[PDB]
Amino acid sequence: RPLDTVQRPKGY
Repeated sequence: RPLDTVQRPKGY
């Protein structure tokens, strides 16, 4: 999963 930071990054 490269899109780990598009749907839910380390700011939610």
